[PDB]
Amino acid sequence: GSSGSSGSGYVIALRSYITDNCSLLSFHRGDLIKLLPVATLEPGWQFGSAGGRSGLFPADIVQPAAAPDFSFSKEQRSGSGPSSG
Repeated sequence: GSSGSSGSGYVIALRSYITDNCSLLSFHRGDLIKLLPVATLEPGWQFGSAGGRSGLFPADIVQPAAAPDFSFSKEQRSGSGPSSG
């Protein structure tokens, strides 16, 4: 039963994670890591791309960030104006 009609997933690197392997991912502080579609992952490990290379980076050095894309949507209504505190 799917509920989340829309789907998003963009995280930014908080610190530089230099790696000397292929399996892992190498990126610097700020390099946004696009969350790629994966079947199953581990409790703490993440899977995505940071431009051209793909690897597994820790979810303890990255933070979530709004998506660079914007999907049109109804114009929410502004605060009517509550009288009673």
